[PDB]
Amino acid sequence: LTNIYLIGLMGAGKTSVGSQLAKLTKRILYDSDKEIEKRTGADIAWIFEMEGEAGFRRREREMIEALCKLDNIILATGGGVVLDEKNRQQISETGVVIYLTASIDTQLKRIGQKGEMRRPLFIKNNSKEKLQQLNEIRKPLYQAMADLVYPTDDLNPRQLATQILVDIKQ
Amino acid sequence: LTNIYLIGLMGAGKTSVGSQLAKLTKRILYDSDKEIEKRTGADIAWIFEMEGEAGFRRREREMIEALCKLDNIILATGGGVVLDEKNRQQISETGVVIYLTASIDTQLKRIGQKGEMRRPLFIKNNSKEKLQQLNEIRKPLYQAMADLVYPTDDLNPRQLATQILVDIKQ
Repeated sequence: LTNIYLIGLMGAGKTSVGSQLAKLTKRILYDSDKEIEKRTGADIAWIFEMEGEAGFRRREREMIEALCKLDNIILATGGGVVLDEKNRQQISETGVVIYLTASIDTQLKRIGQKGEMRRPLFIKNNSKEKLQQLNEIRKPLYQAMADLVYPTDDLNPRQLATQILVDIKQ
Repeated sequence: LTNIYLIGLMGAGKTSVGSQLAKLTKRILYDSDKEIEKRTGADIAWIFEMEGEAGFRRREREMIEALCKLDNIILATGGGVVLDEKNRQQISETGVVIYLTASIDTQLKRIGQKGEMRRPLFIKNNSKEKLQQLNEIRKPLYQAMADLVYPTDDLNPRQLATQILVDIKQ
């Protein structure tokens, strides 16, 4: 155990809540996406282009295997990680599982906001529908693995993260 | 000196090329955005919401100051970092400056591709125009600071990163 796993779709607040927890605890925060890019030595866009989604899922499972071995870490889990039974196995076995929820509107804010640009980017309605369809069919699975569940709309990082830390223990 | 600074707009390949360089050199790759979120203990979306762009630029400059002190690192620099004279000062003084270029089409690929989703997200034409306007007015500034310049379309990470390492020295 000892690991904290944060799960949910893109824009669920994994990075946000994940950053606050790592502050309050001096633990190292990992992001499975960034870890994959690091080991690959290329960005996610290169992976999908040269190897397709399948190529990414492969690399994703290798990294999850490796990360789950580490102890006392915190992990912002790529939304697609729980699609694989093996990943769900290692995760449920090696740490607590927190499912973070957010409205479609909260999602689009986080996803769209870039540092170099004042207003967030907006996605096409086509893409938005795709996202809401994902929300639809991945939610139940997330709920399954969820030891604990929290909304992250109107988020007060510090408040929620300490609250989360209390709900851990037990 | 000793630092490698990667600059450009979102989707310029900073993370990609940055990951390949860190592999080939066993150096630590930093991303000013992630560093900011880490110290803040919240995501960029929270910063812009509770403090606006101004609040972000403040935090951005503190982190750039701190990172520039570090030695022999690699840094994927947030697109907005070079807007501040002080940042441009510390950067040009403490390392090499690589400007990475990419077509609008290459940009939209990298920006839109999420790990958990097969096809990339597409942004609205409104947002795309905003991006091309940024490209327009930030390019010259990037070119100014650029010690070295590379395109990243049809990127062969390994090939370009070694090529970059050769062009360093001198």
